[PDB]
Amino acid sequence: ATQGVFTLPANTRFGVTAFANSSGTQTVNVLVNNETAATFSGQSTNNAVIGTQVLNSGSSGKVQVQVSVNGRPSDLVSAQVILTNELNFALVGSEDGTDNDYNDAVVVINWPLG
Amino acid sequence: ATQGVFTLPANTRFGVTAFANSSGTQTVNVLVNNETAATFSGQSTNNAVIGTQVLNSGSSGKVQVQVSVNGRPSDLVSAQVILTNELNFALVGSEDGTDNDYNDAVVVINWPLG
Amino acid sequence: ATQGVFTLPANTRFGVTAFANSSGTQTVNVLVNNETAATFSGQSTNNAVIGTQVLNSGSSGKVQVQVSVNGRPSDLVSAQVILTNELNFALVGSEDGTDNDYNDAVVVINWPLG
Amino acid sequence: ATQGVFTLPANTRFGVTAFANSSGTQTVNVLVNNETAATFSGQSTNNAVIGTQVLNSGSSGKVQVQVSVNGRPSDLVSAQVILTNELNFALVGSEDGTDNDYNDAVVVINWPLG
Ligand SMILES: C[C@@H]1O[C@@H](NC(=O)c2ccccc2)[C@@H](O)[C@H](O)[C@@H]1O
Ligand SMILES: C[C@@H]1O[C@@H](NC(=O)c2ccccc2)[C@@H](O)[C@H](O)[C@@H]1O
Ligand SMILES: C[C@@H]1O[C@@H](NC(=O)c2ccccc2)[C@@H](O)[C@H](O)[C@@H]1O
Ligand SMILES: C[C@@H]1O[C@@H](NC(=O)c2ccccc2)[C@@H](O)[C@H](O)[C@@H]1O
Ligand SMILES: [Ca+2]
Ligand SMILES: [Ca+2]
Ligand SMILES: [Ca+2]
Ligand SMILES: [Ca+2]
Ligand SMILES: [Ca+2]
Ligand SMILES: [Ca+2]
Ligand SMILES: [Ca+2]
Ligand SMILES: [Ca+2]
Repeated sequence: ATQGVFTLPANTRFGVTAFANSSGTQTVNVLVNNETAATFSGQSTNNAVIGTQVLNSGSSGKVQVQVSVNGRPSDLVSAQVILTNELNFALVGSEDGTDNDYNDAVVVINWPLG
Repeated sequence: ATQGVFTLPANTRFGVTAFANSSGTQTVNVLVNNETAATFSGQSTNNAVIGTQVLNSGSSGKVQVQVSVNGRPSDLVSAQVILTNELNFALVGSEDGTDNDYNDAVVVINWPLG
Repeated sequence: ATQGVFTLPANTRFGVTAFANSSGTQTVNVLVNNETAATFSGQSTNNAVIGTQVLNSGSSGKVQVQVSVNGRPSDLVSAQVILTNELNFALVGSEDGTDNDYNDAVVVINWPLG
Repeated sequence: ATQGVFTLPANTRFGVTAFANSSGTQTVNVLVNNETAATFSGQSTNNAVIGTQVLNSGSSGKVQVQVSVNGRPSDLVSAQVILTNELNFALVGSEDGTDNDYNDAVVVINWPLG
């Protein structure tokens, strides 16, 4: 099944934050309006926050997360959770290696903001 | 129901990150084994990270999040999600006011690391 | 926080199923736009499916689950999860007692159908 | 990423319930101890329950859901959710066709029971 693609409410501000847990340099691209809107890169085995940004989901609401290591796409796993019918998280893990920890790049999207 | 309490695997490193979306200064306490191990304080209405730390779950694995504003405990909402039977998130929202957006402090716990 | 209240897409068919895990007879009420649409009841310590029904979310999309035992309201816990940006579950547990297993009545709402 | 595989606590009873939403007759296999422990079969486009059973997760705790239609394996999507640090759901959707509704067989695993 397709992973790393989320339909947000249209025209909504959201937070996106990426963490790294791998020997390899992680590249995270976040797409809105089907165009890259934020990019984060870095190597950490200590859960570094390789970047955090506020973005706008735009007229379609479509947000896509892509992860690669030196151009090689990582395998993604994702889901969305809603708490008290109001607070939304879109969650992504990614695997760059063989161990299947799926924490090599972790991405968390949250909305609403403010 | 009790919210903001999670049983992690024992003696495991985990990441904890807090975001703020409120006029009020948020104070996040992270307890391991019923003692405060990390505290984050900050103010933002734009999802700013007010703290990030790597902790160890210790012999019990018991991790608790508490949030206060101006010494008043916030109401919490929480859940844990596991992706591909490997990647764990414990998610907390909190409400310091009347709008029930539950984003006033948002806390993301993730494991494993490395 | 409020629990057991879900906003579904409007005018959508959804499934609702209830399971029992208690010495007490559970009564599960499912409200659509604040009116009882389904009522299930039974007594099992072995996960009996005490009712299952297909309902329509109608114009508001508001679905609420309430549980009573001993004519006393049970305490609820809930969340919504979305898989592959398409498959939705609204999950409810309830506690009628003191052991806080929150499985005394379990309710699962799923959509889309067909 | 692997889907439909869950690590439960060892030697623990769990419920498994399967629903159908497809023209195709669904075959749901639940493996424990890497051996088939239960098989459900049926057809519905109205979310009918095609099977419900209580199984034991065994010494490993490894539970695996597989779905097939006329001997062709369906593509799975899954996740686990924990509410109030006590109530666990393992959720599976499956796709046997081209519309990617992932509801053709839906499987809900819940524990603990009793
Ligand atoms: C330190 C190590 O770094 C990566 N592993 C590798 O890059 C790797 C690639 C190929 C073969 C073996 C290891 C990660 O996938 C792994 O989870 C771990 O964080
Ligand atoms: C900016 C504003 O800040 C807080 N609101 C208050 O401090 C507040 C003040 C007065 C009355 C009610 C609430 C938050 O709870 C609210 O979600 C919003 O983020
Ligand atoms: C079998 C038992 O049934 C209820 N418990 C009681 O009825 C109860 C009886 C006596 C004292 C306290 C509670 C449940 O809350 C409990 O989770 C368990 O399923
Ligand atoms: C009624 C219909 O039944 C199946 N569809 C098919 O059997 C199908 C498979 C391949 C091509 C066309 C149809 C399902 O995948 C679909 O979601 C819908 O529930
Ligand atoms: Ca890895
Ligand atoms: Ca890793
Ligand atoms: Ca608020
Ligand atoms: Ca707020
Ligand atoms: Ca109970
Ligand atoms: Ca019980
Ligand atoms: Ca289908
Ligand atoms: Ca279908």
